[PDB]
Amino acid sequence: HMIREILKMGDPRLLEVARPVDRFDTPELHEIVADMFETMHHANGAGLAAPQIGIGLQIIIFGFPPVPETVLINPKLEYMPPDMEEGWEGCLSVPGMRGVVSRYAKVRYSGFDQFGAKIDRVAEGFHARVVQHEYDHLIGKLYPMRITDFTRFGFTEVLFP
Ligand SMILES: CCCCC[C@H](CC(=O)NO)C(=O)N[C@H](C(=O)N1CCC[C@H]1CO)C(C)C
Ligand SMILES: [Fe+2]
Repeated sequence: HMIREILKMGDPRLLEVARPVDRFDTPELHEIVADMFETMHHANGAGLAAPQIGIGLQIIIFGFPPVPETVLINPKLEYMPPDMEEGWEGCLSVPGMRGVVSRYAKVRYSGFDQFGAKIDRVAEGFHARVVQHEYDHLIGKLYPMRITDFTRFGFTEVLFP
């Protein structure tokens, strides 16, 4: 549909807590989802959250072990301790950088698609990492807030030439 501007870290809209979607299968919600996919694809992103395009709603999309192409609305996550994994992340809202972030190796997630149909899955590894990363956007968190080792945070061009 249309490519929307991705907000950058420092924008206070990225720090807010997103509100739930109350009505499903509306033209307005279908446009949002279409806008998010075009904006995501345009950036070669593996996920996107509505607050990143300035829409303060609990909507995430992802899909790039194939990660299934998914619209997840009003997500509920369950973290599965104690197995954590470190890995490199970047964010379309933190352009130019990468940092190592510890994530749960496995999570459960549920919610609804844009039609209101239920979604309910257990995810592992990169799939689970993407879901955690996008969920964080809905609660005001960007991945530098999760970093504990800032010697492993820097510019992509320097870390991975
Ligand atoms: C990895 C967990 C985060 C996934 C989502 C982000 C996109 C984003 O900002 N979503 O909110 C992404 O695709 N990031 C990519 C990313 O971090 N990648 C791409 C695959 C490997 C990894 C970098 O090591 C690039 C495009 C910056
Ligand atoms: Fe992000």
